[PDB]
Amino acid sequence: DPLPFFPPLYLGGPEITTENCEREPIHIPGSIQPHGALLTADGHSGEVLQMSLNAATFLGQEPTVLRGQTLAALLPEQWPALQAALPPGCPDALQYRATLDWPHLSLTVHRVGELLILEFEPTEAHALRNAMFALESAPNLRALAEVATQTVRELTGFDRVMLYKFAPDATGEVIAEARREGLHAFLGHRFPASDIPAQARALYTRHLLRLTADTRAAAVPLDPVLNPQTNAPTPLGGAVLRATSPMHMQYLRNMGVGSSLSVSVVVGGQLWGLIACHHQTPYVLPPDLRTTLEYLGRLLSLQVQVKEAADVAAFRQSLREHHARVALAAAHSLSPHDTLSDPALDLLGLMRAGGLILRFEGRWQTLGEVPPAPAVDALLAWLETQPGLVQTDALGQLWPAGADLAPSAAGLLAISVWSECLVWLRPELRLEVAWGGATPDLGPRHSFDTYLEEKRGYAEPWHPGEIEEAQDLRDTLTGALEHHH
Amino acid sequence: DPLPFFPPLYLGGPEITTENCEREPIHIPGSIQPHGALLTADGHSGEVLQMSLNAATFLGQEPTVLRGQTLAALLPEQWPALQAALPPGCPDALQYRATLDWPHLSLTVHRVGELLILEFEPTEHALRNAMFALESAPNLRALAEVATQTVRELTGFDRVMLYKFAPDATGEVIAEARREGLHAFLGHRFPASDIPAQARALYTRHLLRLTADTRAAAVPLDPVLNPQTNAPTPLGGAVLRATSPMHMQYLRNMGVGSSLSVSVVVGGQLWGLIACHHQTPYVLPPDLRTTLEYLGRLLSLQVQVKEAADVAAFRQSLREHHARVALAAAHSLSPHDTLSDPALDLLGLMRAGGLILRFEGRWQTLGEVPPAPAVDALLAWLETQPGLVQTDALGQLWPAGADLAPSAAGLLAISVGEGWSECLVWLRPELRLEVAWGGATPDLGPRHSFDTYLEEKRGYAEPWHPGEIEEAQDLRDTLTGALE
Ligand SMILES: *C/C=C1/C(=C/c2[nH]c(/C=C3[NH+]=C(/C=C4\NC(=O)C(C=C)=C4C)C(C)=C\3CCC(=O)O)c(CCC(=O)O)c2C)NC(=O)[C@H]1C
Ligand SMILES: *C/C=C1/C(=C/c2[nH]c(/C=C3[NH+]=C(/C=C4\NC(=O)C(C=C)=C4C)C(C)=C\3CCC(=O)O)c(CCC(=O)O)c2C)NC(=O)[C@H]1C
Repeated sequence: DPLPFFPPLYLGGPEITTENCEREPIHIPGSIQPHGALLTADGHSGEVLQMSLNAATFLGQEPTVLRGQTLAALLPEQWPALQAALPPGCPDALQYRATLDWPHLSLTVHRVGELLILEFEPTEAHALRNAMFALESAPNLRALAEVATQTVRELTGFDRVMLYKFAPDATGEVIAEARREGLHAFLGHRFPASDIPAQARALYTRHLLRLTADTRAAAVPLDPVLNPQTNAPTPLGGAVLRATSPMHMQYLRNMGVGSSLSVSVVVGGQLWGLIACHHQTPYVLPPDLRTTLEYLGRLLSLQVQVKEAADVAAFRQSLREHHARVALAAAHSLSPHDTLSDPALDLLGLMRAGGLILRFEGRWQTLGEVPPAPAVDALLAWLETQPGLVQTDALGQLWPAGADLAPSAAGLLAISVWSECLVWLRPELRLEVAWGGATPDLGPRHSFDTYLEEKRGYAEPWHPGEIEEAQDLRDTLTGALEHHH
Repeated sequence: DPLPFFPPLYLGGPEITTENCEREPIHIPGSIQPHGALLTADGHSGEVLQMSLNAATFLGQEPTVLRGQTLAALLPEQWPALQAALPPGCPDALQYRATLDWPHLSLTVHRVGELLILEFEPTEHALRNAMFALESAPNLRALAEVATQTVRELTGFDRVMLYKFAPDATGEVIAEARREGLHAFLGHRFPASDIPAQARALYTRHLLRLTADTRAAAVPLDPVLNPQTNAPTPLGGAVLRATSPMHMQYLRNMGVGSSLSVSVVVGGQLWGLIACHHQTPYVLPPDLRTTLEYLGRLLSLQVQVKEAADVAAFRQSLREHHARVALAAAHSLSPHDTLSDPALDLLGLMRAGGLILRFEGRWQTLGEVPPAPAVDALLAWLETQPGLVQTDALGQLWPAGADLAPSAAGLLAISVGEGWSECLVWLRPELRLEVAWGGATPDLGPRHSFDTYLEEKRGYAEPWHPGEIEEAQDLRDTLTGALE
């Protein structure tokens, strides 16, 4: 549920700063980048309605001349096959493409609702093949990543290439970095969510590619801006040539980036990460090379979807011997305290939690480094109010009085069998983030160097297998409840 | 857990028929197809050990001459970059490739354990626009027929089919792009045996294999046994591998000169094949083969999105009925008199013809159900069954269940109380399903008949949709919570 957008600047809407850029209508700029021209057309008749101001440059004849022509006349040879590709009411993620001649031009076309949007830019006319196999036999998330980043750099010759992966909190972390020997190294830096805003993420989920060929160049509006059909903003998301919002363009200039590009790494209908890549000088990429990345980006999604899902399963098997023992031993004895209390079962080693607490039929029993008694009892009280299995790396944030006595009471992992329940406390960790410029709030920042922060109150993150293995026990444990009741 | 294989024919092993072809060592033929030559080499030194007999044809100099050369000498220009691609102890699913010159030759190389295996054969906006039609393909079928059509348009095959497997290792051709004139397999289930145990396992790892000429004979090696081990050579990763003669007759018996297929694999499991045949002999350029290999792995990533989504859209169609039955069940003490009410539409949730309810001794029924003394015996068996029981044919999971088929055919059972004191069940009536085999399903050798065989199996019932199976378990979580 991302925020709904304001009207644009060219329709009496407000102007942009840090506060309101969350709700910016990026998809309707009414303008494009100069490196290529752009025409719209009527869905049914094929009449050309809107043209770019620079439509006389690539085509070779003025906007006033062609503002009213029909595609049957202008593109007589393409128009027959073109319509067969783009049927009425289809998605906008469908792109037909062919090469053209003029006294060459690569042509990208798509359809949104009832309006056809054409794209025009030049074309010059075993890399990915061998690469694709190194992706297959890449033994883990990281190996994949660095092999993947390296591949894009070798193929496109960028000055920088990074594999940005997002987080649960919309932030990210550059996990892999192929770059020029000389440039600053972002590798291993978390950037805040705000750097890629709410709607941008949602637009990159549907459309898998966008770029900026020249950061300093100015935009080129349309003729007219409003779609004569609707008399309203034009949906330009599916177009490569879309005008990148000025906010981000300064963000790019403030790093020192002439040409930028990125590709969507999407898995399970959700924007998982980006392949970020920057150049120094202005750089217009041939359509062939852009398509080669678009294969590699969707390809790279299918590997993550296999490399993540597998790398947890291999960890899952490492903690199923301890699960096997605790399955049988728990189902035997009447005493629920005096079975799980025993260090033979290694009830701490299953989670690697610094402390634990056990509650069964009134008695509260503890083991490991745990807070004092009057503290614990108040911690029991809150867990009774909490609905639903509770898990957090910072208890202080989910409970204000929990930030107290941090040495022991920092992290947490709770499960219910709240009369008879389990819990695993975790000690405080002095984690040290690596932001690329700080995380508090003027405009877009000029500092992008290695900022640290030493946030206290947070603890070691629970691994996907450590979260799930606990729930597997919850199924088999509650089944042994009836032997008492 | 597939069957372990016999030794080959060229090492004193037994010969092949229908009975024993399940345990055939297809991966070690010790021979290849003539359309391209094949050389092995030492992993460390790069010395050439084994050569094909026809290695003098493409290369241009005899086997006796080069049987003992080193790759530093033979391929001086490739050898440096080649080793960097294939590090020691890597997987065999890694293929380096470059183009060559001779007084042209595409070169495919891979590494298994400690032996390098080279492959040699000639070389002379389609996939781009296609790839997008895959994205906006609205469903499993639309995807399929668009996908099959694409391969046919791209390769110009006489036939192209999207074979999808089943839980029972059978399949069903669900899409078919073909020449106007050829017999239509579209919609035909073939039995599991047609693609055997190990073959499926070998197509999981290696995503492509072919046959460029069905009638042509194989070309052995020189020597057959790997001088390193003195043992069979692993040729699975090679495109040029000799297709086992059994299948080659199976292909001839349909009337297929050139065949090819690509693995559609999802979640580490062989989901389906893109089957494609030609009439005349057909050696495909390596470029075109690679284009399919993109499209096949690509097509895997779309199924993994199109299946997983198309169930979620169905799941939402039966969560209003779930929402009502969540609240109404948690209210009343009477478990019978709440779920008995036709207001809750407890039949409409599953669309089951009949149901039965058991709670605290009382057995209550609704819908077309079998007579009382029958039901009571059906209760007895469910108490013996461990674990949630589901089957489209109860007769197969319970011999006395095949009786009284009109009502007692299909089944879907769930437990609330541990054991079977308080539990649910949904019976389903018998369905006269009509299969479309491409030649019959009983057991000489490989069959000559591939026409449209039907069977009218009685005892089976409508299959439970993935959402209908899961929605019932979602209720089981929320229902048992109202037991206390
Ligand atoms: C308050 C407004 C802000 C501005 C908004 C903004 N930014 C984008 C597009 C991107 N921002 C990105 C952030 C990064 N750039 C990097 O180089 C790295 C890491 C090395 C990060 C984390 C990225 C990657 C993009 C995508 C575009 C691209 O890669 O070239 C938009 C949407 C632009 C559009 O296409 O419509 C907006 C509105 N940026 C801010 O940080 C805040 C202050
Ligand atoms: C007793 C042994 C038998 C033999 C088993 C067998 N099958 C294969 C490989 C394949 N079999 C296939 C069967 C089909 N081809 C189709 O076109 C359709 C449906 C339209 C089916 C069900 C297919 C597709 C393959 C993959 C190769 C291909 O044809 O593209 C092998 C292994 C051969 C090899 O790769 O070396 C073996 C041993 N087939 C039988 O039917 C039984 C008699």
